[PDB]
Amino acid sequence: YLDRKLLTLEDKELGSGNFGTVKKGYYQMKKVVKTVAVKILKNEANDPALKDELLAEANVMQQLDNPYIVRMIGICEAESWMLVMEMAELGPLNKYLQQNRHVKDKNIIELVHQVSMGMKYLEESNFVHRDLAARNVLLVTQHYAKISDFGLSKALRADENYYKAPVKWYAPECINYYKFSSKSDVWSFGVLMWEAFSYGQKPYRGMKGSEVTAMLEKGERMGCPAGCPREMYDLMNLCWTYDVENRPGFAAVELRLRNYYYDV
Amino acid sequence: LDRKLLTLEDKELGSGNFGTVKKGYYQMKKVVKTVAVKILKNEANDPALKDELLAEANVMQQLDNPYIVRMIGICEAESWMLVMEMAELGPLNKYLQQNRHVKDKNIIELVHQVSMGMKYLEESNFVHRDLAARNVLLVTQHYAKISDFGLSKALRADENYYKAPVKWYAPECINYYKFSSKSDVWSFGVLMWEAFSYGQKPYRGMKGSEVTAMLEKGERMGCPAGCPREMYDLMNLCWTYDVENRPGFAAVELRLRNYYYDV
Ligand SMILES: Cc1nn(-c2ccnc(Nc3ccc4c(c3)c(C(=O)C3CC3)cn4C)n2)cc1CN1C[C@H](O)CO1
Ligand SMILES: Cc1nn(-c2ccnc(Nc3ccc4c(c3)c(C(=O)C3CC3)cn4C)n2)cc1CN1C[C@H](O)CO1
Repeated sequence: YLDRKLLTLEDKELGSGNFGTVKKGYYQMKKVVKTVAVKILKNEANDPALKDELLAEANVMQQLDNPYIVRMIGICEAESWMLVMEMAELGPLNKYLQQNRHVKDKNIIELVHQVSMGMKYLEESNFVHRDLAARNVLLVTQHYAKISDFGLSKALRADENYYKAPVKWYAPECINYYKFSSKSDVWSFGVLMWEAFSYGQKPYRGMKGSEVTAMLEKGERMGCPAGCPREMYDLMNLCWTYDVENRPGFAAVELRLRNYYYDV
Repeated sequence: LDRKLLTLEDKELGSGNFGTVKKGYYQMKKVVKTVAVKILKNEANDPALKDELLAEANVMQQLDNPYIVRMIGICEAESWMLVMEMAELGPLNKYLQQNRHVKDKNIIELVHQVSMGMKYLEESNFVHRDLAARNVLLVTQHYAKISDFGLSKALRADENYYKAPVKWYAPECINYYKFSSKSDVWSFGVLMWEAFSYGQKPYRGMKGSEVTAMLEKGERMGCPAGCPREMYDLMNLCWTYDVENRPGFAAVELRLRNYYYDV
């Protein structure tokens, strides 16, 4: 638990969500101060669902150590509950690409490849993310991506490869059977890839959840983004494999991205 | 079709005498559509395989029914390819082999859908000539479709049979090379037997000549374990020796609909 006295928050929020606010801050550490991004729960965290989510979020991040995952500094209880993370200065991947249409496809391949390495680590750690979307990828630089937002994440039971409980990111077995696996994160990764090469457009634009579900059950898939490398669109369709057992894991996905970046 | 708009997955879904079946993705008007692609072996050097694929496609282009696999098109590239709408779960026999939990009511539903596809083919005056469980494809566990029209024939206006897989063939096919919708009904009975046997092969361990003599003696395959009695009775009606006395698919479809409604 962090000392609210060692934390300075900037008044102007970086943004907001259903949960409350994200603020920039500075946290005094040993000798230097470190720039932090602070997730702050709305209305003094009166909502127990928000309090539960933040505590589970922190519990998961405390266990993870990987260069492509956002590091948690700690949690602070004062005026509201706050989650203190190492600042990734450029912010969410989708908003950044929306405002930077000049980013090259080779650049995008690099960033989604780093996501796949973060997710390979999570997969080998037997955690499922369950909210893998472009909005939950944070940019340290234009060439350094990190995964954040573990509010929905779960550590898997040692005897099963799925957890049994954002529909546009969810695989069929999540919608049909409430079963979340690393393979279901791979499906979401495909949508995240589609968002990245669409410079941050929303997937399945203008469709209701039930309409997305029927489209996928018919065997249809989102089309290829303008200017998207063909091999990357082929990889998205492999991520959108209907059958869980046939869909690739993150080991295979990471290797495919590594090989294709080498080719570019 | 434009080979540039088709992506094929390396790992085949399976193979046969003709070559391979691969999963693919075809760019449509706006979305991409998941396809199953029949690919001829050895750059389609075999003329019999090339002729079978073009006949297959000529038949499929004419058919429009929810219980028949839809053809997207043909692609002439590294080999000749037949591009179809993907039926995700694959052939009926292999599925039931790996899913013994499937319930009899469920199997009744699946063979009834085949009988509706075949009633459409019958009223269309096409003979399938290869109606077996392996040629039924599952879209879901509750939605079956007929495929594999490589042997199918459009009937002449003046006759109800074509004159040219023995274990699926009616006596008049073996004895007289005569193929009618009634001979498809005989095959459907074998297909029903396969389905309620969870994908076991019919006449296990017998040569074709031995199958033929068995049927000419009036013997038939026995009832599969746990098969509903009315369904085994319907199989025996499908195996009516006399082609004129054997039911058509109108009557067969009706029997299956009325028996399904009884549960
Ligand atoms: C759990 C979490 N960690 N985390 C984070 C971690 C490390 N560094 C940064 N840096 C940073 C820099 C500039 C930023 C933003 C963030 C930002 C927002 O976050 C807006 C969306 C609320 C808007 N701008 C301009 N952020 C943000 C969240 C929560 N969010 C993420 C999802 O998009 C929705 O809830
Ligand atoms: C003409 C034709 N159409 N067609 C088709 C059409 C639409 N959708 C699908 N989906 C699908 C999904 C999973 C599948 C398979 C197929 C599969 C095979 O086909 C194996 C048998 C070769 C193995 N797996 C796992 N297939 C398949 C064939 C040819 N075959 C069928 C007969 O069994 C013998 O030749």
